[PDB]
Amino acid sequence: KVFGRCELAAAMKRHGLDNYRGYSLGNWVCAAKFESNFNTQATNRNTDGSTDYGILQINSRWWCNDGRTPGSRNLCNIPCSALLSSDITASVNCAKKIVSDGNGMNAWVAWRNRCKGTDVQAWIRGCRL
Repeated sequence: KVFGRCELAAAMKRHGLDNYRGYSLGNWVCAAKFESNFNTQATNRNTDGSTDYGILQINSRWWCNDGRTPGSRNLCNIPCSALLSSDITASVNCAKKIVSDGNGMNAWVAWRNRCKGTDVQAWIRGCRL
């Protein structure tokens, strides 16, 4: 499923991400934008041979099990394929574990390089939340 900007903002707000650990909603919407262009089905292979999955490109090196990433963990305790559902619940749950892991949203290189230090609240502008 490909979300609208405000459609994703509102689902992410419903699921508790607005200001989770101090990261306003616009941060999460900006991350989704540059990770997956709002597409729950997005997949991309990393150089180390892990793969990233879903709306927030959550990676199989640490967070989920894809059955093919040697020397990896599954700290979110889920199949990576669960991150590709039109229901964003598992993505959201697993991102709350990720963003509490000590590096915050810096865990997402794309947030660090694309969203960090920008006017991220522009990503929820005009949205009914």
